[PDB]
Order: sequence, then structure tokens, then C-alpha cells
Amino acid sequence: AMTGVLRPGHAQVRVLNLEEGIHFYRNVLGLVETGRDDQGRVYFKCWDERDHSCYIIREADTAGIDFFGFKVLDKATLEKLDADLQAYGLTTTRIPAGEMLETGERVRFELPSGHLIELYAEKTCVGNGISEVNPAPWNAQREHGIAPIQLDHCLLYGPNIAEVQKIFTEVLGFYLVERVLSPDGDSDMGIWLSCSHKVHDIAFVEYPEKGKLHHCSFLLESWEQVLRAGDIMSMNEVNVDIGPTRHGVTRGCTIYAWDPSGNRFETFMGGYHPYPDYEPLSWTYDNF
Amino acid sequence: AMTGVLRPGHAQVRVLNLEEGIHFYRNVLGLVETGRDDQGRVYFKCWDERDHSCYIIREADTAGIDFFGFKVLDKATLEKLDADLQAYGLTTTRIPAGEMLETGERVRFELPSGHLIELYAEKTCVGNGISEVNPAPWNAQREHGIAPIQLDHCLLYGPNIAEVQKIFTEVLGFYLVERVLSPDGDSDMGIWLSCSHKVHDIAFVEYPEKGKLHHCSFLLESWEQVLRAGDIMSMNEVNVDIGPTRHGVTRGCTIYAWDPSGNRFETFMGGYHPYPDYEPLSWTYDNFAQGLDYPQR
Amino acid sequence: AMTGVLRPGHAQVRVLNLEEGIHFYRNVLGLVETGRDDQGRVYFKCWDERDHSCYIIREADTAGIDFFGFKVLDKATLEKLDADLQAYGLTTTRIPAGEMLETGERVRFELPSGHLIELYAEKTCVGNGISEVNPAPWNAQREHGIAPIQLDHCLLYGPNIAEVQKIFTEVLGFYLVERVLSPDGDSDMGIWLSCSHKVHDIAFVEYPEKGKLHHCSFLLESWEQVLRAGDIMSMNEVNVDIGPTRHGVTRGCTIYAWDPSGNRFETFMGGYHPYPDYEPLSWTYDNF
Amino acid sequence: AMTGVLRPGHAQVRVLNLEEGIHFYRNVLGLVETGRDDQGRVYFKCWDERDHSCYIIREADTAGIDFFGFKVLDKATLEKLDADLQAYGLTTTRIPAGEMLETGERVRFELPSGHLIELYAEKTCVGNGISEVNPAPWNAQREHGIAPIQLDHCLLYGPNIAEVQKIFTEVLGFYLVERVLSPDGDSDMGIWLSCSHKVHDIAFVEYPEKGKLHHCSFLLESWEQVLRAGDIMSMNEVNVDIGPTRHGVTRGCTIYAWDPSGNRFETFMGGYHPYPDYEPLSWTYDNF
Ligand SMILES: [Fe+2]
Ligand SMILES: [Fe+2]
Ligand SMILES: [Fe+2]
Ligand SMILES: [Fe+2]
Repeated sequence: AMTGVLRPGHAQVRVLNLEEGIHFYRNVLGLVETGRDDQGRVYFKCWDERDHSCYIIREADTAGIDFFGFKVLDKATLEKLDADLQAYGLTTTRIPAGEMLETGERVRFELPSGHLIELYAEKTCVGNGISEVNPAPWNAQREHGIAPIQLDHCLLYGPNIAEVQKIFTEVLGFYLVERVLSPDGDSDMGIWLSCSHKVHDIAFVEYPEKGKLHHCSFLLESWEQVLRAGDIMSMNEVNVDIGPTRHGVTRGCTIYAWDPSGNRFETFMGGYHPYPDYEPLSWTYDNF
Repeated sequence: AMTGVLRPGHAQVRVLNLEEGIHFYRNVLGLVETGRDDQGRVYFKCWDERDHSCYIIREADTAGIDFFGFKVLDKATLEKLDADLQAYGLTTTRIPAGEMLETGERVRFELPSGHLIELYAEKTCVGNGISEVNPAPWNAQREHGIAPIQLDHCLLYGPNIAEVQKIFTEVLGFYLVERVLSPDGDSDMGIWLSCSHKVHDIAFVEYPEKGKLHHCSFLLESWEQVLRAGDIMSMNEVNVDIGPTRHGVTRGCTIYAWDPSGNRFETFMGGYHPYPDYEPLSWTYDNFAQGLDYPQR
Repeated sequence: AMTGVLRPGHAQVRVLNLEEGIHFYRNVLGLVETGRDDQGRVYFKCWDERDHSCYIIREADTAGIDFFGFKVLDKATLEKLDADLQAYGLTTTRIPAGEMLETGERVRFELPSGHLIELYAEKTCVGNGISEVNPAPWNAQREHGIAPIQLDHCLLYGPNIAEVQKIFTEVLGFYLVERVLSPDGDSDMGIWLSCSHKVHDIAFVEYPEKGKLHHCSFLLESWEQVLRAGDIMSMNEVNVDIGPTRHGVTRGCTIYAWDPSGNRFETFMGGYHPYPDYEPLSWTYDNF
Repeated sequence: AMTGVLRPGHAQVRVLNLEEGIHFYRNVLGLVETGRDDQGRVYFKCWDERDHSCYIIREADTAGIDFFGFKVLDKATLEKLDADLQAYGLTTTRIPAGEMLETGERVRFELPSGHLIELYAEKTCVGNGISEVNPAPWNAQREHGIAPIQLDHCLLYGPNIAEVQKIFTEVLGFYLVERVLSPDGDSDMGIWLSCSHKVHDIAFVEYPEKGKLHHCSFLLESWEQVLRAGDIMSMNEVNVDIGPTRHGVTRGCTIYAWDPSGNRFETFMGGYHPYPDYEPLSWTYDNF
């Protein structure tokens, strides 16, 4: 069974120019817009997902991530984790239900790396636009823009990664799948964490600047859809970070590109299938 | 967090001839031979898996599946599941550790459909043939035969699927992802169950005969690998049931082929990502009647 | 250099319902419509080709093919082929320019198999919808329906293959790439002919009835696109002959499907790269 | 039909060390070793080609290309071609048959760009290691190393591209498919020439030094086989130049890597289907 924290639920990013962000994400990446709220944010979800949002856009003075939340099994599991997080030593805040459109209340806290993380149990299930009975074999959203299948994860840059990991593995029920060993002596300079059987649901890399966003990732269906996302990136003059390639760490076949506002995002596919009884894989710092 | 029942752990299948059985599986299917015991069972595992075995072959007079087992999180989860299966009403058998090469003890029990299912917490980790430090994405093994990535599931034919469903969802922590609705006077004619975020770890289709194994399934990296297995099956004059195709009742692109003994197997890739909070999808009987899992055809 | 007969240029097929055949080819197959003449024929071209047309549909009381034409290098070449065909003994018919929209004059003759074949040197180049300067690798057109890349060939059914092989090899400048051997008593049941370095530009199979059309063929980019074609066909209730599969006698990974009128067509990719100096491959009858 | 110059026949390149070259091309690139003569050259051909060789390496003081030969339709075409070169103002050397293993006489000349070009009509057809009757659906050779399907072309660096262009399109019956403009006072900083219906069998870029080799290219089956070439390269610790990506000029999805001696080679796939009746595509200097 999949219990406790189930999967990445949503990332709310900051954009410099709303209209430019709404067009980029809706028409280039191919996310499906589900709503806009009186606070100025626009709600987006991957076409094949079932919940109302997985990526929220918001205008502000700088690029970067406001926060990253995960959906948990149920409301009981929400209070339980709230209590454990507190018991651990973190100050928990409770954003009331509805503060976000179609979203129940969420338990928020801040990590030693300085990132804002959320936990919620309820969020509307608008579905994927396909019938629940004999779902058709083909659908048009599938090909609107890049059109990724799900918010896969995010990679964060922050200072106290060790304290970070203990929180996730000792309290949130994640496990280390991959890690990058320090140049020497000691710790991990990068950690890939999973709360399921995916290579990872979130990853953290050691860095001084607190709360920095490296990237939010979207899973694609094949290597060819990655080449395709590449072509669509050029057609739309999207600044690309690292063209299509393989990731030693994760084995992901990916493309790193930039938002019109500087936020790095990723469209990849590939990876093995780890489970909680697995020992993590490690990479020497010189190979990182 | 992945808890309780984790994943398909092994299937023990019956081959009419042990020798030709080892060649096909290791040379055509591409599974990795990992050991052979006193009873003369020969063990295999997909190259990318980490545990000693996922597929065990035993010589016999009849083809089919002896049993199908799931790996559970830990010893404590195992004793608990054993306990809950008792409390629900099923009788439990306890197989001693070592009875299977490199495996801890397992909890066995028969379903109302007749198939024997097993649960275990321990099985030796032998690795995936690749270094644990600075690992490459693959090695020569990925190109030995079809070389599937993992034992994905199995589909079984049995008489009391409504009860099997209850057992798997209420006791074992599985959830329904998809089903085939009754011809009209509704009920369920087929069920696809997941204990993870996979479309299904196991499936059952209503059927008179008890203990029927429709097929065991192995996951391939991509659609091209599926095309490649088809070329490999052709070359080895393997008897293919239904060539590469868009499955249907599961979104998988697959090939159903036969064992030299008559055991059907599946090489496929693709699927969506369901989670425990999702509601299942449904297929109307007529639609299903056109599918690959229909008792007829 | 590619000389004489260059490539399949057009196929004219009969449909029982004009407007019902139009929606299908433009929306299911995804061909691009380029025009409609007074005879009530409508023209199509794969999106990546440059010529005004490659497939023409005419309303008639019976399905099948009217003719199949090949484009040749130039007028000189066309007049030469015209003479050469007659010197072999074949009666030649000359169709005037503009008889077909945007098409120059063609040379038409009938084979022993009962099919009509055409040669033409001129047809307006309308382009592939992409610019001539700094062209992108593709555009929206590539994802409208199946959207094949080119009219690849056709397979014809007819009675005098031996003589048909003769004409193509000795008059038209083609060569045998592959052949299916007759049961034991050796002659040729099937014939795959090339006038380029493609596995084949046309193919014939010995059959007692004359002028029969087995299928016109359309090329896709990848196995992934063949799989996609299968999905689009399923979504549109297209009657599929034989599902996605690896055809031995060509290596192509294809799908045979049916037009709403009964005209079979194929979408496939793959094969090898043969040349005029290569000896042909052979298949035994049973294997066939 | 394919007449005149059919396709790229062979490339002889120099390797600082025979043994390491023999290992790389045989076991990493996956070329099939066909032979070795008394001058110290070892011979290779792609597994799927049919002729005895497409790539010949020699131990020398430097790394570059000695010569690159094109196969022609027949002997008459060879004499024909040689005579027109001379009538063009090019002296031609005549290498006697046998000189190169399993290879007949060959016409050789030099381009104004300093490179040596060969033309030949005969080379022993060894086959592709698969039967000529009921060819197997696949062989183990197909997965031995990267294992390209054919010597697709080569790109040369040298001066006076304009001169070379004209020899090719005016004497060898090649034609321009794509060009790269110069900033202004427009001439071609780069040209892509085809003598078939391939995007190109050869290309040249304006360079001060003459006789330079930029890279020899090998064709792959699909976008996934390239990613695979990527992985195999990494596994063998081969230095990769420009990671897997979409080209633009040719549309080819490729990866450039280096020889254990410095020669750049390529393994790609993809591209359209041009013919001699097509007008070349153009790229402004800014994109190049
Ligand atoms: Fe990532
Ligand atoms: Fe299955
Ligand atoms: Fe065909
Ligand atoms: Fe190239």
C-alpha cells in the first residue's frame, strides 16, 4: 500500500510577468489551467493527473519557489504527521481550507535549508478529461504543447541537508534512494528522496544560499517525447539549460530549460523502480 | 511511503520439461539464473531487480502456476498480515525459511478462486549486476534476450472474484484501479488491483475453473523494447498469442506469448500512475469482450 | 544521382462517398488538402512533401484505384520514357496538362496486371508548410491526425507479374529488391521493386483478377508514431486490417487499415537502404 | 533510378595507434572488421551494409582523413565520370584494382578544399551476415556495440567551398539540399550535398586549412538508438563532443564523439526526403 505522504501535490512558483507566464505554461509546457483566484494566482495541472492543481503561478518581484506541497493518504494521516512534525521540533502552521482554490487545509512548516513545505489531505478531483467508462484510446490534450503527465518532483538548493534528510526519513516516511558523497569526510552533498517507488519525489543539494529552487520536474511518456519537448522549446525560443541527455544520478533522460522568468523546469523520463527495502546508490563527489 | 504489501515477489510456474525450460527463460526471455535447489527448482530474476528471484520453474505433469508471492515491508508487517488473514477467515500455512533458496518464511493461503498466494519479508538481495557506487544505466544484461526489468504482475482466472477483491482490499491493503462491469445485471467480471502506484500488481477475471493462470507479466523499458521482443520471439520460433498491441483494459503496449510448456507470459511497457485516493475506471462487458483478457478468443 | 523515374507521385482512388472520404483523409490520416477541381476530385499531400498532391479521391460507384503515377526528373526524361515504353510494345496514352489540378501532362499506360500507371515531370511545388529559410523541424501539421510524411508506395494485385517485372526493370529503370518465391515450382509470386534506394516504390502480387489494389502506403517517422497511428484509428472506429506488427518481407513495422470505402491503406516505418547494385532477397512461399 | 554516383563508399582515416583503433571501432562503434592487408590497414563495414568496406583505418603520425571514396553505378559510369573531371580541369590519378583489399580500380582527384576524393565501380559484396532467403527477423550483430547501419556521409573543412560545390553539382550530379549563408556579401559558409534522396551524402564548410576532416557519419535506426549510443560511449569512457541533440540544419538527431586518436565521428538518425527537383533550404548566418 501507499500510505503516509503519497506524492508531490503542488509547487507554487513566482513569475515576473503573469501574462507571459500564463501563456508559457499553458501553451508551451502544455499544463492545463484549472482556475484563477482573487489573489492573482493561476492554477495549473498536468493533463493526465486527476487533482485540480500541481503548479501555481504568481506575480512578484523575483523568480523562485514560494513553497512545495505533498498530498497525504487521508485527514487522519494529516493530523498524525502534523503532530509528529511538531514532536520533532518544527513549528507547524495550518493554512485554512480554501486559502487555495479547491484545496483543503494544509500543514505548513519550514526546513533548515530554508524551504517552505506543505502537507494536505484534500484537493478536488476534476479528473483528466477522459471518460470513467471505456476511456478513449486517444485524447487531444495529450498533444497540446509539451503536455507532461504529472508533477514528478523538485530539486532544492539549501544549507542544512543532513537535518533535511532526517526530517524526511524519520518523520515523513521517505527513504534515501540516491546520494552524492561529500568531496571528503562526511556527508552527503546531494540527496534524492522517495516516498513511494519512484526514483525520487524530491531532492536536496548542499548550498549556502537558503531556500533556492533548482527545478520542478514534469514526467514525460518516452525518450521521443523528450526530443519533441526539445523541438517545441526551440520553436518557442525557450532558453534551454541542458539539451536532451541522460542523468547519471537517477538515469533520467532529460532536458533542463528556463521559464520566461528564470525558473528552471524539467521534462524527463526514465529511471529504475526502487522500494523501501532497498539500499541507496551513491556517487563520488568528483563524478557529481 | 510504500508500506504493508510492497510488490510482486515471485511466481512459481510449472514446466513440462525442465531443460528446455531453462534455455527459453534465460536465453529468450532474458531472465537471470540465480540458483538451483535440491527439489530441482531453477530460480531467476529480472536483471534490474535486486532480490535473488522473481520467477521459479518446476518440472511437472501439468503447466500452470504453483503459487504467487508478494514481498512485504518487514517481519512485523508479515506477522500482522498473517494475523489479519486469520481474523478475516482464511486459513494460513507457514512455509519455513530456507524452504526456498535465499528466502525467509512465507505465509501461504488459498483464495476463493483457488490460487495460492504467499507473503514474505525476507529474500536475499543479490543486486542488479551493476556497481552500487557510480552505477551505469545498464550493462550487457539489458541486451541478453528480451531482458525484462521486473516481474510486474500476473492475471488469474478464478470463480469468486467478488470475495477475492474483498480479501485484497480489506485485508491486504490493495485498491481497485480498474474493472470490467457485468454484462448488465452488474457485478464484476474482472478486476485489476494495486498495492502501489502501479496500474496493477495483480488481476483477476471471473472463471469456472479454479487456479487458472492466464499469464505472468514482465515490464520492458519502452515501446521499442516491446518491438524488439517481438523480433526476438519470431527468431526463436516462439509461439505468440497476440502480437504487439495497444492492450486496452490497462493502456499498456504488449505482447502475449507462450512458454514451451504452455505458460503464457507478457512483455509490455506503459501505463498511467494511479494512487490510493483515485476512483477506479470501468469497462463495459462488450468492450471487454473485444479485449485480450476475454476468456474467449 | 536520382534519375529517370524518381518517386511515387500520386495515387487516385475511388471512394463511395466524397465528403465522407474527405473528413477521413484530412482528419484521420491527416493529409493536407490542396484543392478541388470541376470533376469533383479533391487533392491531398502529406505535410512534409512539397508537391501539390500525392493522393486524389474521386467519388465513384466502386472502391479501388484508378491510376498510380510516378514523377520523373524532367520533360526530356518523360518524352524518353514515353518512347521507350512504346518501343517495348506498350500502347501509350497522353493526358494533357491541367487535366489534373496543378499537374503537367502525363504519360499513361496499362500493365498486363490491369493497373494504370502514369509518369509526369511537372507538378506545382507548394511546399511543406515550413519556411525555406531557417526552417523548423516540423509544425502543428505533423500532429493533425496520423499525418504521414510521404506517399511511400502501393502494392497492386494482378495477373501478369512476370511481364510486369520486365517492364519496370527493363523500361522504367527499377530493380528487384525482394521477391516471394512460388510454391516449390519456382517463379515469382510477389515482387517488390525500387527506382531509388528505398526497399520499394511499388509492389505486385500475382492474382487472377486485374487492376486490384491491395494498398497505398504512407510513411511514419517512428515505431512510436505507428503506435500513435493505432490509437488514432481506434479512437475513430477505423476498421483495422492487421494491427501494428513487424512485416518480414520488408522489415517495416506497419498497420493495415481500411478507408471508409474499403480501400486499404498502410502506415509504417523502417526497412533498410538498398541500391541498384544489390542482389534481391527472397522468401519461400510457405514462409510467405 | 539511382545512376551515376550512388553513395558514400569508404573513408580511410589515420589512427595514432592501430590496436586502440581496432578495439574502438570493432567493440565500441560496432563496425564489423572485414580485413587487413600488407600495408597495415584494417578494414571495416557496417553490419547491415553489403560491400566489403566503408571505413579503413591506418596507423600514422597524425589524425585525419587520407581519402573518401564514392561508389558509382558501373564501369562505364566510372570512365564517363573520370573523363568529365579532366574535361573540367582536374587531374585524376588512377589507383589500380587490388591496391585496396577486395576493391577494384578507382579514380582519384583533389578538391580545391584540399581533400582527396575517390570514385569506384567495384568492391566485393560480402553481404550483411544474414541469409538471402527468409532473412532472420534480427541478428546479434545489431546489438554489438553502437552498431550503425551504414556510412551515411562525411563533413569536410577546407577552402574555396564555392569551387567544390560546382564540381559536385556540375560534374558528379550531386545537388544542394541545404546551405548556410555568410554574414553578408552572401556566399556559402557551408553546403550540404546529396547524390541521392538522402539529406546529404556529403557536406563542406569554408575553412582556411585544407584537407581537414570534421567528422565521418554513421546512421542509426531511431532516436532511442542514439541515446543508447550515448550510454555505450559513456560506459566505454569515450569523450563526447556535443551531447545528443536536434541539429536543425538536416534535422538530424545526433551525437558527436571522438576517436581514441582524435577523429570526430557521428551516430545520428532522422531527416526529410529530398529529391533533385527540390530547391535547397537556407539558414542565415546568425543561426549557424
Ligand atoms: Fe529532476
Ligand atoms: Fe498483464
Ligand atoms: Fe506496403
Ligand atoms: Fe553529419
